[PDB]
Amino acid sequence: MDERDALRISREIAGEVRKAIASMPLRERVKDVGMGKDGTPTKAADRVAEDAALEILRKERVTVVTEESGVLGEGDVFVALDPLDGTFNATRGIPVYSVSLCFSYSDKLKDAFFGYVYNLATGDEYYADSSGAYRNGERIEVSDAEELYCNAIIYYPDRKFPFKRMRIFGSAATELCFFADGSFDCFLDIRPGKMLRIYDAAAGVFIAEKAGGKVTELDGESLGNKKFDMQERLNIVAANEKLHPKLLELIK
Amino acid sequence: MDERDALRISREIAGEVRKAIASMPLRERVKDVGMGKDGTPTKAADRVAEDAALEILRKERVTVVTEESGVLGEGDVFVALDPLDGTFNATRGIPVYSVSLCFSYSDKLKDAFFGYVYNLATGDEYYADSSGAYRNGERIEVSDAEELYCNAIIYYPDRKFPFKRMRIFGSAATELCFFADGSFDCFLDIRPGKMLRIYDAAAGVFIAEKAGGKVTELDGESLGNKKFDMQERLNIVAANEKLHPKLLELIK
Ligand SMILES: N[C@@H](CC(=O)O)C(=O)O
Ligand SMILES: N[C@@H](CC(=O)O)C(=O)O
Ligand SMILES: N[C@@H](CC(=O)O)C(=O)O
Ligand SMILES: N[C@@H](CC(=O)O)C(=O)O
Ligand SMILES: N[C@@H](CC(=O)O)C(=O)O
Ligand SMILES: N[C@@H](CC(=O)O)C(=O)O
Ligand SMILES: N[C@@H](CC(=O)O)C(=O)O
Ligand SMILES: N[C@@H](CC(=O)O)C(=O)O
Ligand SMILES: N[C@@H](CC(=O)O)C(=O)O
Ligand SMILES: N[C@@H](CC(=O)O)C(=O)O
Ligand SMILES: [Mg+2]
Ligand SMILES: [Mg+2]
Repeated sequence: MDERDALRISREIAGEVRKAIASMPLRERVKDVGMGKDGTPTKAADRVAEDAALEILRKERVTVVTEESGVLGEGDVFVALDPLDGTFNATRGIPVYSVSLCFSYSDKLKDAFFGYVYNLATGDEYYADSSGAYRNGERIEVSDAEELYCNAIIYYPDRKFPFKRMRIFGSAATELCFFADGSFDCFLDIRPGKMLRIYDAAAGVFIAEKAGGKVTELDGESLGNKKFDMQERLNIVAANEKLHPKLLELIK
Repeated sequence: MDERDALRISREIAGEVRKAIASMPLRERVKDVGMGKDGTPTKAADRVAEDAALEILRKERVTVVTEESGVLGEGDVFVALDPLDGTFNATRGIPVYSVSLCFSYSDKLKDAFFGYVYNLATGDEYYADSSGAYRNGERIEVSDAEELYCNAIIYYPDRKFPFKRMRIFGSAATELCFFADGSFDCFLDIRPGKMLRIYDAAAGVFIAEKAGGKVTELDGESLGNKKFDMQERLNIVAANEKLHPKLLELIK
């Protein structure tokens, strides 16, 4: 499997997940249908999204790591799949939610070869491969902001902060792309519980890095050894190379 | 002028603003075009929006209070107009932004008779009159949540908080509607600088109250004597009757 195959698979999935969710009324979407393997409830929207995705991934030699059904398959290529990221928004008709796919040649983030976040409400498509990062077919990159007085997405502000703006949209996979294309200047998830899971962030990270972002754990350690499993957890500090160290110091 | 005229006018305005913005590329939207009367830059998107609105409102015996052009007209009915709320998102292409109109029989909020917030990205329409509050022609009401462990929209969290979720979308007018239809359990703007302006909040406030929400100033003070002018600033605590007092004590 290569970055071209991945793009093809990722798009086929996006189309199906899009249809499935778009035809589903909010009263249907919001219903609890079971306990996800992640240890949180699967909403009817989650299950519908995941089924459409797994139907397609089933035909590839991959091991799938996915929120609701957990680890599936035996393949050598690993896929961190968030079938629906921002479910809470989706169940309320707030148009920030996505399907996220990160493809890796091992069970570690360092071997990623393809990242893909499709906005299910806007049809916006973000991906990155060896040729860089894209928003709807156009090369994107991160902002060149060097000042803490910038536009930040942050989970969660718990003290006074120097930022010009703070936003929290509820879809890390999508918001990481907002940072990737420069819409925002940095992305922080510094929650002490360490809540983010591999499928939430993997693609977002990969795309942000290809867009020139420096993306690291709370203390600046590499995300390379983050595992494609259900136990993995993440904090994230992501910004351009110059703003990044300033953020690291800001949160000590 | 009554509540029906208001709805008719608001819908006419919404159609024009929505068509104007949808045809406008992001690279055009984001351009600074002048300094607004509020003391912040007018973006090209702001101007296109405001001109569309004013072309329709100028045919009415109203005094208009609007972000970019300021106080206009001589009429006895006052209209707080945010021609584009969430401009930052709109320039981004992030689908949370609205046109907001609140109509009053004086220059104070207490004499409001109509509230209208239209999401320009989704086509969602929120309004309220003497018959209650609506999202897309359906009656809405606020959630009955009694616990601080709830879903909050809050500008800005500056300490540790007991909330289940925190969201900040960048359009107070729209987020006030999210609270109004119960998508969220409360809306808080507790920014010490007192940043909200009359046209950001008036319509949303009116709609929330009609949906059953209790909406006050930082100290439980009434919003009734808030002025339809450029000098007015607001903080907001908005939740149902039960949850509201708890939030009040939480933020002392
Ligand atoms: N995923 C898109 C295709 C694309 O992104 O170009 C679809 O709806 O089929
Ligand atoms: N947005 C909620 C839950 C969800 O989106 O499914 C959260 O993880 O905080
Ligand atoms: N998924 C959310 C839904 C809500 O808070 O309304 C929960 O844990 O309850
Ligand atoms: N999730 C919403 C987005 C919107 O309100 O446009 C829906 O398509 O139902
Ligand atoms: N209007 C905003 C835009 C931005 O922050 O990039 C400003 O203060 O510059
Ligand atoms: N707020 C969400 C964001 C996401 O699901 O990506 C979370 O805590 O996981
Ligand atoms: N403003 C809407 C009218 C409506 O809300 O029914 C439109 O553009 O058609
Ligand atoms: N006024 C918004 C951004 C904008 O719409 O210009 C903020 O400062 O958060
Ligand atoms: N603001 C965006 C909305 C969206 O992406 O759906 C646009 O009109 O391009
Ligand atoms: N989020 C707010 C920012 C402000 O008014 O200061 C708004 O644009 O409605
Ligand atoms: Mg779950
Ligand atoms: Mg302005």
